[PDB]
Amino acid sequence: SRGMITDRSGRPLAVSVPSRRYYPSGEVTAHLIGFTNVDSQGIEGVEKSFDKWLTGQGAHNLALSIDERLQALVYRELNNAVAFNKAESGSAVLVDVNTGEVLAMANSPSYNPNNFAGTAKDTMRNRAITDVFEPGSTVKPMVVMTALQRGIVNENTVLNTVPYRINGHEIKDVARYSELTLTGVLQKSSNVGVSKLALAMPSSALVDTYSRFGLGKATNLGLVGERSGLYPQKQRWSDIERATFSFGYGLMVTPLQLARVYATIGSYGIYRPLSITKVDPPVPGERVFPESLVRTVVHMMESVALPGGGGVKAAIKGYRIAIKTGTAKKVYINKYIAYTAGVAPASHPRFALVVVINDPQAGKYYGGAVSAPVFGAIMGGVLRTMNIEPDALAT
Amino acid sequence: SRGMITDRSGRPLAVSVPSRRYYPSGEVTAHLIGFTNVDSQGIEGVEKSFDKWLTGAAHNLALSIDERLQALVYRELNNAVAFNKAESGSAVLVDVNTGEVLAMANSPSYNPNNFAGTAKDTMRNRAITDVFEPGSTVKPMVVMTALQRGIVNENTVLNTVPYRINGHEIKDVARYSELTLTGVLQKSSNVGVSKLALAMPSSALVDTYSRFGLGKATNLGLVGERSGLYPQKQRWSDIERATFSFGYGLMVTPLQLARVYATIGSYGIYRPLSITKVDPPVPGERVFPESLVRTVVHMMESVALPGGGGVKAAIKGYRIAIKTGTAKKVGPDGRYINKYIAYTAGVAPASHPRFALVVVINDPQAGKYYGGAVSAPVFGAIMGGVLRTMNIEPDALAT
Ligand SMILES: *C(=O)[C@@H](NC(=O)/C(=N\OC1(C(=O)O)CC1)c1csc(N)n1)C(C)(C)NOS(=O)(=O)O
Ligand SMILES: *C(=O)[C@@H](NC(=O)/C(=N\OC1(C(=O)O)CC1)c1csc(N)n1)C(C)(C)NOS(=O)(=O)O
Repeated sequence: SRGMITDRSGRPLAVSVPSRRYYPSGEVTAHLIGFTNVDSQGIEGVEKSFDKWLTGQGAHNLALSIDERLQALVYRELNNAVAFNKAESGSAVLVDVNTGEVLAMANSPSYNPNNFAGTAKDTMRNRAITDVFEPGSTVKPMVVMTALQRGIVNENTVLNTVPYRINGHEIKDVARYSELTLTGVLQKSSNVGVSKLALAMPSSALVDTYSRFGLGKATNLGLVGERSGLYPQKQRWSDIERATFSFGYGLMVTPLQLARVYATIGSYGIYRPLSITKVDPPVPGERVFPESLVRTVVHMMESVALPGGGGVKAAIKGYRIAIKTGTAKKVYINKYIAYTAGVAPASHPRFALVVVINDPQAGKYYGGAVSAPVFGAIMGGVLRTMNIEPDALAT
Repeated sequence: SRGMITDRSGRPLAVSVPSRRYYPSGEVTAHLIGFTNVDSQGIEGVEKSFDKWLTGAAHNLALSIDERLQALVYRELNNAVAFNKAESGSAVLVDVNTGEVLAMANSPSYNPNNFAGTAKDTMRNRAITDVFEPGSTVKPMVVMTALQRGIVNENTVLNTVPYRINGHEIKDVARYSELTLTGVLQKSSNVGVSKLALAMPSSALVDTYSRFGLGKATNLGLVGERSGLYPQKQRWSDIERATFSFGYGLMVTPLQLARVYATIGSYGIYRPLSITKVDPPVPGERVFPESLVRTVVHMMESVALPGGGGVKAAIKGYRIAIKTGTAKKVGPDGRYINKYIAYTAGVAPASHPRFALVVVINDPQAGKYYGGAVSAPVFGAIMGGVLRTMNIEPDALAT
């Protein structure tokens, strides 16, 4: 008599069979759904967080925000990229930018909850809500928004981007560019450009912006192990600290937290609470940042996926996409977190997606190289499955 | 440098990327497709079988597989193996009209994008390397043979009371004093089929099973493909003749069993199997009279209807003609052991079969083991998925 867990259209994701739980999508949705005791008590995932409701104490089924179609194609691309790259793990989160609904939440490696007794404990725990990594360059769109808002730069400002040092600390870019446009700063992911941008604003500037986009804040899905990251509450910020903050050092985020950042970008500055339950719209959320300013930086982000930008391998024929790649050293070692985060379609964003691939060991590790292809594969599938009409005008 | 392997509609299943081999369906199609070594040479599955073709131009290769069908087959099978705590499972789906293998899946699987140290025994393609005794899945051929020889007619009632011959007990799961010929299949009456077999020469059933391809090579060219264990005895004891009629004394691969049921589905037309896309007309050869097979296919519908052992395979809106099976496994000392193979084999839709499906679950250990309890729900979920995906018009008629 246990409540049946379904996706947002009623597709069964956990069901009692005459009694035993059966999970029809098995390892595709294992971390989110969780599993139960022999007492049919929930001990992981939604099975645990909604156990009282599942027991009927509060018909008592549960329709998640998940779309199983999207969950399956997300898992397929993610799991096989983690294998192909000999990575420790990967996480992918897709969010509806209008509603805050988690449309997909996948991790690799996964396990089969229909028979989990032998699975390694660490494999069982979800990584999209418990793993915390430094976000790296995925914060630079928030840097650019801040600098514009504070009028320290203008839409077409050209920045000098030659490298330099703060107190002996060398600030350099992947490739050397004398100068870059504001767009170019994002397009080439210029640590110099962002660092110079940060150095002309108080230390509080970026600390406010990142929080407004939800970094350092709880995700509030109510899932066990859910994690809020570490976020800097330093009273005084050092010049090196002030500069490395503009490209993802000194704070730590879960994949879910990052997905919410990009859902707030996608909505042009409306912060919406995440949900794992199907949401009946509208959801008002909070206007955390001016729409015109976010709108402008979203357009600048399209250059990341065009020739010349670092995430061009995420390009999808027919659709504008506004993305940002990242690469972060793990804690420092010669092992890396490969990031691609983005919204689509860029003309009117519907979906925010983050792809995080942890410790790729197949010879390649740069975000644009490792997870940008996966972003394009996933988001291309999402756009088709959701009948989104193409975005790119023939030229 | 290396051709692409695709499904029958061009979906990529093995692709070279700048280079390295990548498998977009990963573990879903692992056993069939196989993998390459470091120097991009195939060493398992299609990658090896077609290695020369794939690497003069490097040609792409369109399998008969439909990735949509492969995925839903693997989904049901893999979760059923896990749920049942089974050693393994195999599922094969064959196009009744062409012989094309539309899906071929096993569980447990592995990810060919990183086959690091997965057990050798997880990486072999059990659909073609596992041999099990087919048990009651052979029974439709017994009835066909008995009808052809005129020892029974379509409406004969058989005494199915339990009896012992030469010290061996012949008994049904449930006891029934008598059964129609349809009842014999509906209830899977060892008693009934044993009496049909004993009224015929030993060569009768040996010949029929062979005409449906048992004991014959499957000929896919895949590494490790097996042909089974098939009797070549001149002399048969009465007990051997009887147990042969409920599937003792021979061992088949899941693939071989699927060809049997494809041959049932075509109403007696035997067709070579194919894992490459075929240009559609495949005439095959008639091996048994159409009317007789048609008659037994209708009889087989009772297996999925109230009173039949495979009722849990029922699919709303579609007629299906199936046979369940449960066989004692032969242990490592050559004697039967307390472990089982759970079978369900069948064709759909029963009005005009298009698909043959076999589901084989090896050693379920979660409290159930009979084919009707273990494999039949899996057959139903898979085939219902197949019929919908292929846009088959419902055949069920409201009553
Ligand atoms: C943006 O992510 C930015 N990343 C960095 O500066 C970091 N590491 O880069 C190094 C690497 O070899 O990958 C160490 C040089 C970084 C920030 S926080 C953290 N824990 N590690 C660069 C590399 C400029 N662009 O990354 S990209 O994917 O946009 O190309
Ligand atoms: C048909 O498969 C028939 N099965 C048998 O006679 C066999 N074993 O039956 C036993 C069991 O496991 O229940 C051992 C008593 C058999 C044939 S060949 C082989 N190696 N083992 C029945 C009993 C009718 N199967 O039940 S069914 O409803 O699945 O058809």
